[PDB]
Amino acid sequence: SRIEREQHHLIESIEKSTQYMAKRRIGALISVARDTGMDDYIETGIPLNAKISSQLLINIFIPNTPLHDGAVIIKGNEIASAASYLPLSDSPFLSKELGTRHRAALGISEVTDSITIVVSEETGGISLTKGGELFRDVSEEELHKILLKELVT
Ligand code: NA
Repeated sequence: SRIEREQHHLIESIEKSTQYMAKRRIGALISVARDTGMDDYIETGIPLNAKISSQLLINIFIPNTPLHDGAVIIKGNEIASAASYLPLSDSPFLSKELGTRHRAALGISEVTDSITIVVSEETGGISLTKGGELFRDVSEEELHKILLKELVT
């Protein structure tokens, strides 16, 4: 039950935090590492190695705070780092309305098998990137279905 409880708790933490930040137009960028190691990007951020919670994710992305300027990276059972760097995609197909967070989430999805969640600070929509593809402005049910299928083993 250990592995499943942690993965479900991760999904619930992402859902609750993203809902909180989308309601307040708080920009967020959360990348969940999988098979492809993301240690190179983890080292670019502030190390946390913290237990996963929605409360911590919310506190990290509060605007104009030391931990918010960058991406959160989740590795296994922990929030590995915050304010981490993610590479900007070169793709000209990404819409110009989308900001730097979507391009960074797209960029990391092109070079890793990670699942990255984006909360737009301009629109409040939640977006997903995976394998160089973008799911823009997903609903609560769509986000729940995608996270369950991808993050639960
Ligand atoms: Na486009």
